[PDB]
Amino acid sequence: SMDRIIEKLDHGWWVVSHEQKLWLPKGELPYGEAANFDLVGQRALQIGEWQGEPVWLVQQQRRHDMGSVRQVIDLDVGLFQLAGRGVQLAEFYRSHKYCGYCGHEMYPSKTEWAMLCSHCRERYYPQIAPCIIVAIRRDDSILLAQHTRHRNGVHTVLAGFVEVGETLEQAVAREVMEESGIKVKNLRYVTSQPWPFPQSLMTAFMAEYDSGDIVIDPKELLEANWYRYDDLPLLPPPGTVARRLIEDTVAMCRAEY
Amino acid sequence: SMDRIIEKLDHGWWVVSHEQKLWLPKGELPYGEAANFDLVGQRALQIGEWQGEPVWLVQQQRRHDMGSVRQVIDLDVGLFQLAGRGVQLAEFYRSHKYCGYCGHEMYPSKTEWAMLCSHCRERYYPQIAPCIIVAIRRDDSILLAQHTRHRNGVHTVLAGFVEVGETLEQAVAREVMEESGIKVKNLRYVTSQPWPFPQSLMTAFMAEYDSGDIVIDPKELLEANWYRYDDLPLLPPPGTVARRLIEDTVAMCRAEYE
Ligand SMILES: NC(=O)c1ccc[n+]([C@@H]2O[C@H](COP(=O)([O-])OP(=O)(O)OC[C@H]3O[C@@H](n4cnc5c(N)ncnc54)[C@H](O)[C@@H]3O)[C@@H](O)[C@H]2O)c1
Ligand SMILES: NC(=O)c1ccc[n+]([C@@H]2O[C@H](COP(=O)([O-])OP(=O)(O)OC[C@H]3O[C@@H](n4cnc5c(N)ncnc54)[C@H](O)[C@@H]3O)[C@@H](O)[C@H]2O)c1
Ligand SMILES: [Zn+2]
Ligand SMILES: [Zn+2]
Repeated sequence: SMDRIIEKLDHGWWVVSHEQKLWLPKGELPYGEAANFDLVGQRALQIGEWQGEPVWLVQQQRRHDMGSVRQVIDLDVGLFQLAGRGVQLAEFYRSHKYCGYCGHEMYPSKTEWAMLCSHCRERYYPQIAPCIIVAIRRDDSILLAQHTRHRNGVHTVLAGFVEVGETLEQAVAREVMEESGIKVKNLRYVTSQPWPFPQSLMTAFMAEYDSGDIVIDPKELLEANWYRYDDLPLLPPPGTVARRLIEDTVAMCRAEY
Repeated sequence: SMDRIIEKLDHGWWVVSHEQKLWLPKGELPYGEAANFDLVGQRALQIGEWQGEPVWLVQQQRRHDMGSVRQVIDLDVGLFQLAGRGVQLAEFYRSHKYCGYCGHEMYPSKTEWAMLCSHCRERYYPQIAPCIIVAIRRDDSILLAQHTRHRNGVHTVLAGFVEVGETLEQAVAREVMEESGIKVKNLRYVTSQPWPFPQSLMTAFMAEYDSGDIVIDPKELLEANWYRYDDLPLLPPPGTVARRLIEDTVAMCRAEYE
């Protein structure tokens, strides 16, 4: 945990963020010495380190080239995760200018990433929202769906935020039943992924069909169907955990059929 | 979401919460009819259903018997999870009376559990803190530690909050490395469990010893060692994630060594 003024001798990867945006001059995550980005004398937070290079967060906005961290998703996974960290932390501090409990103004910790209240005894820590995402397998088929919320002509797997007081398993069961009306069996954890859009922690699952006919919630899904492994529609981009689930499923179907 | 004024014959379980506590008359969860608990004409929120009977949340404090939700942990998993949800929800609403962005007074969503601002478009959802917990295996042995944080003579597994921007995997490797100074491999997710103290979600993991020696920070642990599976010390009570992890680990050892 390092929170200080930037000197000429400071260098590395610079996450310059404001309101869920980051500064991408030339579509690049800023790299190099501080003076080369006019950051000398600017307050900054070291949010990590990638291959010897410190990753910094600067809470300011520029005039041009502000955009989504999704633009730099083709970088090393660890570096992308660190940039996402920058964006999330800036949005956290911005989200806690005032105390939710008593309405007084808050101030940063110096121990950790946290916002402490001057008046009352309350704290906040950056919010990570756990999410489930599951690829459901049926024999030689996988269930894929088009999403109502944002339309893209891409078919993908099922996802949803975990609720308070429920386990990941219950969250998969609940989300799947709510969206498609079917029941699954043989839940299988695969991996997890930080998804700063805005603040989700993905937990990825494989599952098999159990029973029920596909009955969709139109507020969430435009349509959903069983697609055989060999003849697939349009998939989410590689680099996302969704495509990865889809393709573990597919590779498995091929290998087994 | 459902949110109503309580009438004479409303019935079921009553999570009466305020400040990380719930009303536990004579040390049990209030069950029965509204009139029996003076809850008539009060705003309640249906937070779930258990065996047909609704589980309600009332945001008030009684003068006596306000305790920890862990006092009902040994009632079943579902009911305890719902009490946890009630307490956590109460804390959430209390934590978002004012908006952290602008400072104005927020309003509750009618469709979901959320706090909304009419001044700026921002909003908040209940905060769940992802937390890894890991049973580290080394052949027939499993790593057990004693915490300084609470000193009761119970040897349990390692755990730690997941950081912003890190995977569960990275979190396990990290916490293990900081607390014990050993490296792990072959992580296997076991299960998850909500843990309302105040508001975390445990992800239980098993790991195999890769390399390193036990070097601890005393700020976290009083001691830490390798215990063979059939010769265990005192463990956490049955009903916690920790004991499940340890028992499953021992079962695994049982499966590979006898
Ligand atoms: N491959 C991937 O990494 C991948 C794939 C798919 C979805 N995601 C992410 O998983 C999340 C889930 O997406 P979605 O399908 O539900 O659509 P979504 O992003 O629109 O969110 C769904 C709804 O749930 C609610 N919600 C938001 N935050 C919440 C919270 N913290 N707790 C409870 N409810 C909340 C909101 O009403 C939101 O409308 C999104 O961030 C999406 O960005 C990642
Ligand atoms: N059997 C079980 O289920 C079991 C077992 C062991 C520990 N736990 C729980 O796991 C949780 C965390 O593990 P712990 O023992 O290290 O907790 P801890 O509170 O003892 O230590 C974590 C530290 O990080 C801080 N912190 C609090 N919330 C945070 C957040 N959302 N993000 C980042 N930092 C935060 C805390 O102030 C604390 O100082 C605890 O709630 C604990 O009760 C459960
Ligand atoms: Zn306050
Ligand atoms: Zn506001």
